[PDB]
Amino acid sequence: QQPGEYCHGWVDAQGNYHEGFQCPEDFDTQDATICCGSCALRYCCAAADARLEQGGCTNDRGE
Repeated sequence: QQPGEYCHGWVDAQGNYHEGFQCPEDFDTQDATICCGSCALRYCCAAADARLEQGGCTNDRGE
């Protein structure tokens, strides 16, 4: 069973840092294995069409 994605920590458009987290989070549904959303608002979800390609985000420490 493949592990869920990780939402890396980021800073939002209001300048606030959000810590990263492994998907699904403890009180997420078990199918919420994808880091979804936008670079400024990342969250675990189950829908491939909502996946965030985090490698392209600029507002995190990642390559």
